[PDB]
Amino acid sequence: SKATGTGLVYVDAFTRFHCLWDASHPECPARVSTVMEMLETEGLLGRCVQVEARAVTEDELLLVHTKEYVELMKSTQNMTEEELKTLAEKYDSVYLHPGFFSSACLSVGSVLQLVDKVMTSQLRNGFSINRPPGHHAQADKMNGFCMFNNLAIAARYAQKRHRVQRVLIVDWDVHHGQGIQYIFEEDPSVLYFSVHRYEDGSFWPHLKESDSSSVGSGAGQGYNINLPWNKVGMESGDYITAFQQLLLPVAYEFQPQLVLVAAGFDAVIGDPKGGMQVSPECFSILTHMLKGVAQGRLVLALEGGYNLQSTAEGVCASMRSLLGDPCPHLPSSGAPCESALKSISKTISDLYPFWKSLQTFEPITGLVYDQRMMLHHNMWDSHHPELPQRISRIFSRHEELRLLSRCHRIPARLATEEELALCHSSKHISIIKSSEHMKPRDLNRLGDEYNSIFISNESYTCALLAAGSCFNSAQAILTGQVRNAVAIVRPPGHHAEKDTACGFCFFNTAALTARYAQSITRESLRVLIVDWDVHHGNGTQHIFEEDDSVLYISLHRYEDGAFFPNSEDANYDKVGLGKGRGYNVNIPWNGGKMGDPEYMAAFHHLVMPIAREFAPELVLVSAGFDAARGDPLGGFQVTPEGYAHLTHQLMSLAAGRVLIILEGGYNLTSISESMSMCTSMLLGDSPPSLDHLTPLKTSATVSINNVLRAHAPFWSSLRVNI
Ligand SMILES: CCCCN(Cc1ccc(C(=O)NO)cc1)C(=O)Nc1ccccc1
Ligand SMILES: CCCCN(Cc1ccc(C(=O)NO)cc1)C(=O)Nc1ccccc1
Ligand SMILES: [Cl-]
Ligand SMILES: [K+]
Ligand SMILES: [K+]
Ligand SMILES: [K+]
Ligand SMILES: [K+]
Ligand SMILES: [Zn+2]
Ligand SMILES: [Zn+2]
Repeated sequence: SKATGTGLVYVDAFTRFHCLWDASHPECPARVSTVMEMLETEGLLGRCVQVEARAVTEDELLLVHTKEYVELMKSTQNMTEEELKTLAEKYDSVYLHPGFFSSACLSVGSVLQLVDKVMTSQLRNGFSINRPPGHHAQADKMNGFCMFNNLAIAARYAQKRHRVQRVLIVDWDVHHGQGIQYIFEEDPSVLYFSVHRYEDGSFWPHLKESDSSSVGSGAGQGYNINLPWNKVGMESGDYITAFQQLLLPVAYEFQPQLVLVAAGFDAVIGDPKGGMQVSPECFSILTHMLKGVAQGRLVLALEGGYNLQSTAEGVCASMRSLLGDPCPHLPSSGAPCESALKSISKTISDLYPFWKSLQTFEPITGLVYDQRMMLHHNMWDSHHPELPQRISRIFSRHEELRLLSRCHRIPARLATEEELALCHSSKHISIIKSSEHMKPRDLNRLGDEYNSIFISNESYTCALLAAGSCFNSAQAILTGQVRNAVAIVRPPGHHAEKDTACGFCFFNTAALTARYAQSITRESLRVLIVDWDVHHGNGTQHIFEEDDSVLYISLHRYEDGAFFPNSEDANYDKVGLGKGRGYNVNIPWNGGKMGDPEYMAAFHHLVMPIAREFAPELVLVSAGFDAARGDPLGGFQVTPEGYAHLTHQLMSLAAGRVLIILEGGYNLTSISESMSMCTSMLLGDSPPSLDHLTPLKTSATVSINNVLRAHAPFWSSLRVNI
């Protein structure tokens, strides 16, 4: 959706209650004022839209809590310290203050205010900097510093006031939000996900129902997901793997209309309560991942987090993601630990019968375009699909959708022969160069020496412009002129080999760009090449086959070698050679038409876990749009919204340094709409609606499992297969 702005709720009332009988109490006013001070210091506060708090009404509290409980809580405001202590002692880990009720009402109300702004598209997203927390509060009792269940009320409120059918509650606070679990235990309309320290019940709240076996009951069976950690010192790699392999597949199947986050920061490094080692930066990635599930409709509310600085950094990292700032560099490993893999696998097995998605297992944007690249043409067949108008139609669509004016225009330039020699033989360079002065008879003769190649006197210059345009784009990204970019270029490149032209490709644009990126930074710069063109990029695979500095990932229609380029080199068992073993990932599709379900599943279980463990410094996309719905050559059904979601996933890698390079794509409308959607994502627009992602075709399930088996010894994040 086209909503903009990040809401922030903060009122002085959030500091007007504290523990009267213990000055060392961790749940203190400084928690929220430290967060507010850092947001201001980091320049984040001034970038947010200030949203006023409001007091929750009795009717809204009654959506979750009993009348008797609400009346008892109301009466605490007139109590003495002695009366407050006597009542607090009746609950587990709770204090009371005469200002507690008033602040708790404004704490619930602040979330309802953000829910209103987000559900009416006044804002895209928001964060409530509230205290007291809420996720432990139950229908009739206080618990773990909570009086009212903020998010449980907000979810039921969203359903009643804004006609939301499905709400997803994600709880990344180090403790299990048993309050939320109990309230929605039998409710299929509210999916509750909690990741928490458990240690076989030895960690507070010491509940057997905090285990992965508690999947909900009655109509709500399968709608309660617990991810218990049974070892301390969990890191960002563990949280990110859990979101990739478990939460995202389920969330996409659930299709919520709203995402609510119980945003606790007690899992962050330095928290005295948590015992975990999660970097604050991890929360930027987690927040980014949640933007894709409800078309950006995302509300975060502060839960726990007791190290003042750690909590403030966690809030700042999440806020940066909500505002659309590029994802940060992750300071730790992209690989999960064995204990985390064990917990993720157990949760997957416990929720497996309820979710088809789990049943698979056995910033500035640059734009480059030059109309001169239209000069390359087929003089013998004017209807040949690799049309000059492919690039002009894509460019026109960017102008119609007003994307062009939002981009920084990067000039096209010719690649030099020295730059072509980064990937190609001097013999191949000279043969293509010679075509510039050839008569039509000689151009026909030369084209026939290759597999699927047409040449004109303008072909060599167009191929130099396609390569040079991508080098200028990679240079703009790596020198900080832009964060990411799109290259509307032709002829394509991924079929071109070191010593030969092939399948409409003269020079390997993506391969040359990866080597060029390395020549302007360092030889070992980690480059990820994601090739989503419907055909296997045979040339790219071969160029980097023995290389561990360039990870090549291709998704392609294979059909047991019956589809172009018709070689067994495209099969899943081709994992690379020598030090490059594990750095060549082929995802071959067999048995007809694939679409968004299969592509999203391949990204959740293969592309994203491998890419995150590789930790690229630059992401290149060999973006052919010939797997698109309507393509005359591909026969596939990837929709423009499908491509937008794939682009969105890749943006959390390489601190957002993503270059989208045009490859194939032959339906002019399909490629114009698909590539425009990718640019829209790079620009930071909310991911669009994307329904019906299950069931997958049976043969796609076979393909994904074949890949997992081939790459599991190389990549730990794949060992989620028990
Ligand atoms: C012996 C119990 C171990 C865990 N807890 C309880 C607890 C409950 C909730 C949260 C929380 O993060 N709530 O949002 C943190 C700790 C505590 O240690 N709580 C505590 C209570 C009073 C003073 C200092 C600490
Ligand atoms: C017997 C060959 C079968 C595959 N090919 C060739 C081909 C090569 C490369 C690509 C491609 O997407 N290159 O970027 C697509 C098709 C074709 O079908 N090519 C074709 C040529 C003219 C008109 C219509 C289609
Ligand atoms: Cl020819
Ligand atoms: K939790
Ligand atoms: K539920
Ligand atoms: K491909
Ligand atoms: K490689
Ligand atoms: Zn907590
Ligand atoms: Zn192709």
